[PDB]
Amino acid sequence: SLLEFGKMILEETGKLAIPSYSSYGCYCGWGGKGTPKDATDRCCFVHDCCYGNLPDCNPKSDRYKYKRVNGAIVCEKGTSCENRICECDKAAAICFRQNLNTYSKKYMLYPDFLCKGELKC
Ligand SMILES: O=C(O)Cc1ccccc1Nc1c(Cl)cccc1Cl
Repeated sequence: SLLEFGKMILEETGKLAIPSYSSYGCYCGWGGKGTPKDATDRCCFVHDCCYGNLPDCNPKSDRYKYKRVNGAIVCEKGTSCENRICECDKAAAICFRQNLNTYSKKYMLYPDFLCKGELKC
């Protein structure tokens, strides 16, 4: 659930989901359209796509359980949705951590009209 994802984000990046990644680029936080502005934005695009593979699940609200083995993220067994949701978020966190070096504040609160074009998952 959104509640777990943000905590995962924070642990991973030292940054707070809101407002650091809640309105970043064209896909972080609301997704929809356009060309991902950068690596961080790309993580969100993939992440939206990931959630997209689970039409019959509820990513924002279904809670899952996970643990850290030394500093690794390990999703604990739950319902199938729960397991695939977790794998989706885990990927996004690692991705964020992997591009923190190019995170740019000029993409915070990015305006909608500056996101043109569809991109397929
Ligand atoms: O992919 C992301 O960076 C995050 C993301 C994607 C889809 C929907 C919500 C969020 N984030 C989000 C979070 Cl992480 C907390 C509170 C409110 C919102 Cl809208």
